[PDB]
Amino acid sequence: GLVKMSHPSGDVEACMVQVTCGSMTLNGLWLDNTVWCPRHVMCPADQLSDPNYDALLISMTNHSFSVQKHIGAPLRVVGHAMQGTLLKLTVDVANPSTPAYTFTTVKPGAAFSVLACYNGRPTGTFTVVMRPNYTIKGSFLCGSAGSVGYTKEGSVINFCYMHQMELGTHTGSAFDGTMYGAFMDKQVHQVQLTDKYCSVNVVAWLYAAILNGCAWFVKPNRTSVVSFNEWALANQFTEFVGTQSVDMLAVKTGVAIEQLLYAIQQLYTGFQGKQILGSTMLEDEFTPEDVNMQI
Amino acid sequence: GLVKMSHPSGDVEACMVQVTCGSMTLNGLWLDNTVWCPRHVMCPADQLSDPNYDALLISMTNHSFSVQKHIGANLRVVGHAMQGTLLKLTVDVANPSTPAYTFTTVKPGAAFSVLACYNGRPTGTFTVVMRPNYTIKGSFLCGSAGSVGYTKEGSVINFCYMHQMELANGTHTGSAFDGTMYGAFMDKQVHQVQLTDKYCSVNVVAWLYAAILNGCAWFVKPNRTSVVSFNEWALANQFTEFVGTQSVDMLAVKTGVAIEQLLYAIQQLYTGFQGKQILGSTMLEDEFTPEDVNMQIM
Repeated sequence: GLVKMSHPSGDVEACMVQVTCGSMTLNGLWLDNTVWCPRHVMCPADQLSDPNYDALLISMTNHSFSVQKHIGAPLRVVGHAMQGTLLKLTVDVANPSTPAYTFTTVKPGAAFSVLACYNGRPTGTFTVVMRPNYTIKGSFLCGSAGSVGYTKEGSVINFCYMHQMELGTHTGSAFDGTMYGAFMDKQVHQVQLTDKYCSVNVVAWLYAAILNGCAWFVKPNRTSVVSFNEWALANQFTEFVGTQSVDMLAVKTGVAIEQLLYAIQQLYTGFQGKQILGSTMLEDEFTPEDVNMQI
Repeated sequence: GLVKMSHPSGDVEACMVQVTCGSMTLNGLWLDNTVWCPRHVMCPADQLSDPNYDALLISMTNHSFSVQKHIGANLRVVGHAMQGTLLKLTVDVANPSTPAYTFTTVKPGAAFSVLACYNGRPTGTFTVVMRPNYTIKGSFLCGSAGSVGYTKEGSVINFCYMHQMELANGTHTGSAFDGTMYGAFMDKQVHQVQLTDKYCSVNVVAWLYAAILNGCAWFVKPNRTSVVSFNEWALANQFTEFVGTQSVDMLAVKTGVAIEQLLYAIQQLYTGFQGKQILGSTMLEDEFTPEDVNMQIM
């Protein structure tokens, strides 16, 4: 069946620390001699509504930050810099459990695993998709700022997300410092763009339905990619872009992408009765790589 | 929002090994000086249709078993014993990363975390609920036999599942670490009838409670069905017996709606939502527990 699958979180658990500055504490990511954490740890919650982060960074010394590791084996800060919405702290011990890793920005529709932590303590893991409005729908209580999202290729962890703020709608930074969707890290109200169904994932989900013998929705009728995308612009679906993973499902089932593009337009009008792989709505948080891997 | 949430798996990853017996290999779990694995590792491929686990265990010398740790920091096997559907292997090195743990059997409706592995290498983690027919809806591929399921209370790992087999389309069963298969399924490649599934009543109650908290209470009526009367109704309408918990009680407190009211609602909603919806669904959800709702909607 189709389960929400995350990467095993051991490699990332061994990198979580608690970062403290003033009365603010949160989670941080310890890679080699660097500890990454959200920069709003420097902001007293009284002034979190409008901070001047550069003035905040001037007023700080390496003594303004403390870093603690709770899990596993149990840091002095000798450097501090700011990189967009992240603090980049330098510590005097290299994390002896740093995994091979990269930094890459994920795109809307793509899935990654999240290690929710509190006070440097990993508490749970789940998978989210980067929404078209550059938010994610996960579970983030008070104190999970600095929790980390990632994918894994071979032995290489791709760190792609550090949690920053709740707008059950959440957003955060890539490890280059830039916020997903350009949201500001200040507790002012800000308007998010409209969310959309991720069309390539709905299509992968329907292929999964077909591979499990649930194909009542397949008709001979087709709509072209060109025409679907023109329809998508008016109905809050993303632009459909085919990939090799999608092609593999079309080959295995013998059902063409265009047949599913047409069925989406009908199923969006409403499921009739009637159910698909358990649910009464379209599912867009399983990727073609998900479906290929699991089925 | 309500999301499927697993425990961090690091503690359990550090315990996974690969166990080999002749031609066959699967995952094992390494705690102190013991390695647990499914006993069908002793049975050759062609002979699995029906094996005799005493004839197989007799033919076993200690070098019949080979154990490898691939993750982080080779283990010599010095004793072997069978317990239920599991093998209990003794090795001469104690796992220096053994966590505090227990061996508790889970009941239907309860949720736990699975660490899927292949040839001793973790590949993925997810969470399932034990179904009332003692199966689980997971994702296991070839080489995942011996993957381990667990909950975590504090820093204690409660190991509750070791994967044994695939039944019908994507339905799985395994054993508790006392050796007993969930639902008395048998570790032989023979057709096996599984009982019909049911809705997990206490989890449906949890989800209705999650509805009330997030604005959605159109189903709450003054009417009330008692537990004991719901359980007789459940016996005829594919629902499990309801058993309250302190967890459910805390939901009843912060919503002001009584368990019995939601038990009535379930009796009504079961026949149909009547062109209404609850959390954008038109079917009952029974895969979030009271504990799930409590910790995620606090």
